[PDB]
Amino acid sequence: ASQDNVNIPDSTFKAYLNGLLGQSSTANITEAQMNSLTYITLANINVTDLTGIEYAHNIKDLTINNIHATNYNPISGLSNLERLRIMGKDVTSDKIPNLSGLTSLTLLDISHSAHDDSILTKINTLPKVNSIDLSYNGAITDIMPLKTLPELKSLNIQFDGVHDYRGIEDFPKLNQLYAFSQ
Amino acid sequence: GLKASQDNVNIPDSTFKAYLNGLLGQSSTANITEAQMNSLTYITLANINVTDLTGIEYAHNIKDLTINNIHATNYNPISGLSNLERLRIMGKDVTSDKIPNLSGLTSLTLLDISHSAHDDSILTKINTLPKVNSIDLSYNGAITDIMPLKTLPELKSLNIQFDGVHDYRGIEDFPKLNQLYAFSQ
Repeated sequence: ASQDNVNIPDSTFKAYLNGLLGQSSTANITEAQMNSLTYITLANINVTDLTGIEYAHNIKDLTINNIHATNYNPISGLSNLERLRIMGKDVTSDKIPNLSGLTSLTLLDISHSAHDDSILTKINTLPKVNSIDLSYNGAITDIMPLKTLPELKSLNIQFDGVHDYRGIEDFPKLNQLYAFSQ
Repeated sequence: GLKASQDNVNIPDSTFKAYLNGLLGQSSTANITEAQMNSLTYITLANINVTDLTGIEYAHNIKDLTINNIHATNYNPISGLSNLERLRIMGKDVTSDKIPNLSGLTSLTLLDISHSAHDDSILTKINTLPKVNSIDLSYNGAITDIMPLKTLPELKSLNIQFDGVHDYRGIEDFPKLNQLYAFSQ
């Protein structure tokens, strides 16, 4: 199946990927080509559907800002990701899948979004995550479930809705906290 | 009582005495009575050289004491200002040995000792203030421990931005903390 073309129904996303591959914007892309990529960065471009990204088995960095995707479900199997950034005023917690499969992830940034407390049980089993940025999510009020993260050292909750700090003592490796009320 | 109110106050620092005389409408070197010190509501000493605050212990009615960059030898004379509500002392030379134990500041609701050179020795000097509800310890790189502050019964707001705190165990024991400002290196 390595030579099979990949369905990338979003033309803007497909144009971006073709650019990385030195191809014209509407050219077809094989599974092998997707497997050759190491980073994807989508910042302030309109990408509504990330279908196709599940074939990018080797990307180590995925950086997304204000792309207005319907959801981010196709990232759930990207087991080689090390650094994941997803931001956007329209990114509510339903849009992000459970991330337990991101077994290489060391950095998670989901700042400047519209997350609520439900995001915490999607991100609290990441085995290697070292830093989490949850800042500028005003509806996040309870970060106690993050105590289950074995390697978390840095946590940013600036400008969230957190006003109860009980539980932070249960974080095994936390040594850098960024906090700012209101 | 009535006699004592007319007694002159020893204020050996001439810069401080001149400042106080300004507030009182007197010439810069005029003598100042105990009653006159008790008539003050605010004292702000900013970017003037005041080595010694002796005399300030008579300012029983001041509600705010604001001190920035005065290079005092120490701040001992403030220790008994039990009616003081807001205290700010800042300066790059202000180490914790220069601030007296503040447990006698029974009315204090606001403490700001930011932008200074404090270390963990300050903690036992400020952790039993009975009414303090906000403390700003920011920009003191040598403050590394917040645990002793759990003994403050009314503390709601704590600012430790740009300190040296890397261990947050004990924060769960603060009875009223509901606003935290924190930022590492």
